[PDB]
Amino acid sequence: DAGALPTRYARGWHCLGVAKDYLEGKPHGVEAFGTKLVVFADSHGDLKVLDGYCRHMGGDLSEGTVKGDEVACPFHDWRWGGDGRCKLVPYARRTPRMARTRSWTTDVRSGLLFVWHDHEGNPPDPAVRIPEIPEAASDEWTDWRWNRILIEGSNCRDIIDNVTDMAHFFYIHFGLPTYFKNVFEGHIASQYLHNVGRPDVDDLGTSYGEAHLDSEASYFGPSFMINWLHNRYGNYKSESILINCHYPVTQNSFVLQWGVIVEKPKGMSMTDKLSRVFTEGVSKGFLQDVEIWKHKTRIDNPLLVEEDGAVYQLRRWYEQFYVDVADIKPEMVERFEIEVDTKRANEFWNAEVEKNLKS
Amino acid sequence: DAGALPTRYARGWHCLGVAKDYLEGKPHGVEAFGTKLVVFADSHGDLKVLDGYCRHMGGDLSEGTVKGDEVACPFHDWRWGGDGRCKLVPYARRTPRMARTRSWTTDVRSGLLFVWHDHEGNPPDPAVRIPEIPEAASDEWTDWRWNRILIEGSNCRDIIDNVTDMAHFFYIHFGLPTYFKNVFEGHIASQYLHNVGRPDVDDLGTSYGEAHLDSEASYFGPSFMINWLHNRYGNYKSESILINCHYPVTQNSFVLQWGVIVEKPKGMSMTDKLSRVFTEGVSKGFLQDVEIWKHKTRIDNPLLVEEDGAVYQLRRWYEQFYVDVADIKPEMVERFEIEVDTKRANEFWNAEVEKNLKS
Amino acid sequence: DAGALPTRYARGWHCLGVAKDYLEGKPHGVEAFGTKLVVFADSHGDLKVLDGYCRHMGGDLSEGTVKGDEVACPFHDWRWGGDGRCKLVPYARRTPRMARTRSWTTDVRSGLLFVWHDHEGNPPDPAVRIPEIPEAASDEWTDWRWNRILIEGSNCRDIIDNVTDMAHFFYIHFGLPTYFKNVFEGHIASQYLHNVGRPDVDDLGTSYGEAHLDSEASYFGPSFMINWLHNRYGNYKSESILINCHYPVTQNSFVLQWGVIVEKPKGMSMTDKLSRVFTEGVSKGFLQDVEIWKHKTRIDNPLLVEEDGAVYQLRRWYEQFYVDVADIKPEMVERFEIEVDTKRANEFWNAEVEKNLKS
Ligand code: FES
Ligand code: FES
Ligand code: FES
Ligand SMILES: [Fe+2]
Ligand SMILES: [Fe+2]
Ligand SMILES: [Fe+2]
Ligand code: NA
Ligand code: NA
Ligand code: NA
Repeated sequence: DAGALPTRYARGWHCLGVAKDYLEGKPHGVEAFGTKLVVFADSHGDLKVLDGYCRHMGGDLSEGTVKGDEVACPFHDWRWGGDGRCKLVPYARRTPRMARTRSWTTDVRSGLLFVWHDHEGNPPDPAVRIPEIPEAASDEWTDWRWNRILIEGSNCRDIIDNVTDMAHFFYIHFGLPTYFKNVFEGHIASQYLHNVGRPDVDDLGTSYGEAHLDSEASYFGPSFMINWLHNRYGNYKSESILINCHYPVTQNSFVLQWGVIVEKPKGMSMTDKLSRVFTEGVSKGFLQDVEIWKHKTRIDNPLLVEEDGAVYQLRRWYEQFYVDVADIKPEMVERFEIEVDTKRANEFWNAEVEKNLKS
Repeated sequence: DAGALPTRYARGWHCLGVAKDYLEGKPHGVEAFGTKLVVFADSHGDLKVLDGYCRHMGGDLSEGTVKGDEVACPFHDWRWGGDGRCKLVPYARRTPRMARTRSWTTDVRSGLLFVWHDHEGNPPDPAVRIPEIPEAASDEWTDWRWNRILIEGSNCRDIIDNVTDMAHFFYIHFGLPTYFKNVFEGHIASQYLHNVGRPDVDDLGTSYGEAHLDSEASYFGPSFMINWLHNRYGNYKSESILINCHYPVTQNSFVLQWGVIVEKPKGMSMTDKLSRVFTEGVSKGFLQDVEIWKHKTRIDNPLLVEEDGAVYQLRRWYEQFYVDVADIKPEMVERFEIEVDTKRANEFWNAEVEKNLKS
Repeated sequence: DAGALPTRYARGWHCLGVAKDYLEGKPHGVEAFGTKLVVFADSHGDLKVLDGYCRHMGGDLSEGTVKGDEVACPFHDWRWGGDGRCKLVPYARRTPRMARTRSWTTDVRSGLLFVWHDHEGNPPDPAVRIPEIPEAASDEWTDWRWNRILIEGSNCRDIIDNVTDMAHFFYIHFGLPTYFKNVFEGHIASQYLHNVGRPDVDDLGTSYGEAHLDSEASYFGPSFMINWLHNRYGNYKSESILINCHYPVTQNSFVLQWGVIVEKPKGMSMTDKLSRVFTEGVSKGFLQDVEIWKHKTRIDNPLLVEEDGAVYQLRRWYEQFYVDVADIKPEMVERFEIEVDTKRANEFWNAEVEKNLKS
């Protein structure tokens, strides 16, 4: 190899997408966690998730209908509540007593739908709830532009390695990482970055390329990352938020999603034109990661240099989600920090940048 | 789960389709029973089935030719009789002596081709021969309109559960089952039905919907069902026969077939126009089952109500085909009958029908 | 069955195609031997092969670039020499010391690229080097017209059985084998053939069909065959060379390739017109084998007649490549010859040829 497959899917919150796309006003089928899931909303507009296959004789609940607070199976119309309780068998003398299917705990946060997953079958620790993003509810920000792809032939765990790599900021995103720090603690892993645009990549000048980016990116649990993007072109500031999230479909396939909201420029003219530019731009930055992730294997026992930083400590952090809560080791979870020195690399890269535009 | 896969394919007769489609005058390839099969007719027009792969060096006999009473392998022209005997190697000094491949016992019944399958390798019990349908040879009836699909991702055993379910007649076929009885005995499982058209499903009236259907449906062995359809619209009677049959390709894929013949209306004008309407109509009734079967799992340990009827007894009946003939249990095979009470359901359903057209 | 899958890929030289197609001047991805391979040339134009996945964090080297004598990984630009040595990590203070990936020994012979494979991980025995074909470097011959297909659902070992079969020359290639001899010795298996065109296959005459073909075909190791084709139409001689070669992708899939060069006719008129006819013609002869190979299984325990010749001795020869060099048995490798008597078959076939054109 590199790498024996996980035997479970990770314990945590997984984002299924934009909440308003699961509300129309039918059930939705999602394949996830090696099964099929049914997603549907209440008569109160509250979102529920169940095993997708009817416990009676196997009808696909996602092919059925919402009737009041229950999804009705397409086959014989039995009625399943968001808590999994069989509420009614319409034509029967006696609805089964205290029957239920598996229900999944759900959370709507920042206009996004999350489901909880735990192999051990325990409910969500309140301590690991996904944070609200205030700007998702601001009329001063755009609303989620959201994308999703299916990646086959790898495990979702392959993509989290990005948290820890300073050097790809140059080769993949075409900037110069001038500051690089990782923090792991509890259920959160973070990356803090200062990045400068490269002069040799067509937005130079001189005196007219020169974006500076300050980035904080955090994983809140195993699968969901918020990235706060503050960049500048001199004195022109722009603010954005990129969501990088995934959920496993299989141990060899997963859905990768990304969303972007931007602080609307005031403005102007509508000003939608310029927000599309800001959005498509963060989107293209994400898509440069996808190109790599799409054509790469995971390396279980990597050849590492000092500049790799905290690769092992990050993999140790991520293990916590795959062990029973009772088996979590201090060192998975205790505060770890590392600043990666980017000064030699930056002098090498500036030399290569210089070398390139001397032509 | 629901359900550990069978380790054998069922012992019995399996229909391969309309006999006249296997007669033209070449061999035919069929994948079935986890292998490849070759089908071909005699110089007497008698139909034979063999393992499809030549015992010499593996040529695909279905890619070859019929020469007299033998199929000639495309590779080196060896000649295989319908009983599996190597009859000739044309260029050789000495044809192998008492060499053979596996041959499959065949039956042409009602213009349909059947092959026999038994894991134990024993020949067909005469007691289980598939019955003749006289109307398949009547010029007073239409001839087989026949359809076939490949279902991937399930086992063929999933579809036989339909024999025992009264309630889908309402939700799936949009009628009201007014009488419902099952009989299992020997190698045959039967369903007897009286069904009334629903007023809320656009053929009402009042006084102008109102079909009454009397249905007898029997499985003759594991895979082949004849359904006798007698319905009325007042005094206008119509007669039809639906064949529901399948054969396994793999333990996770099978071919589902259906054929319909109708009693031709006298007539009239040709009268082909009206026979097409009668045929397409039974066909669409079958296709409503297919929609369910296409998007459903089998439930091995189902949540059952009283109205489910004889679900366990039917699964016990079907087991007989998967055990060695010597291991068949009395209770698989002894006469079992159940009438399912449809009176409460029918009052519930009439209320819902009433509720619907009050709008 | 027929046949338990090999547990290794064969020890020997495998042809990857025309060397000039791997030189342009980027790396190439090839799937082979159950992995992914990267192919690239030097700054000296010398061709190298490595494991395709970067040992750092798994980037696909075939998606990267050639920089001097090394392929640069697309992910972080590490630099890998044709011998597998990590030569530089560009941005790092310290390149890893004495780090390497797996490199594959390479050979350019007759304008074709070969890679060496050995489960035991030993280098190429000089004794088994693939011979030069002088005519591949002659301006009196055409240059490689080359074709490649992917065969899924079989093992590459299935096709080598052709070496030993006289009778397919009639049924598959439509000629009459008048002389047939096999020689196995060491790492080489050979077929010597005299073939006459069939009168009943539209190039008769009389006095105007009547090609005579003298053929020598040799496997040099497990996967690569040169076939020298000398045929005549009376006094008009033509010379060609067909390469039949393959490499395994998986134990159930492989790439089959074929190339043809012809002695250019002098000439004439350009004379390219006639060389295309000669080439397309050998190509179509090869393609008649492919039709069989595409629709056939391997038979592990075949029903054989005397006319089958040395089927077992050929399979025993081929075993050598699948055992450890230390475990090769005398009888795999010692000189074996057999002439197959084609006289009775030829009288049978002439009778059938006669029978056919009497119509
Ligand atoms: S299968 Fe769901 S109601 Fe019967
Ligand atoms: S493979 Fe069937 S005749 Fe040789
Ligand atoms: S993955 Fe190849 S250089 Fe890092
Ligand atoms: Fe990135
Ligand atoms: Fe039905
Ligand atoms: Fe051949
Ligand atoms: Na790093
Ligand atoms: Na029922
Ligand atoms: Na032979």
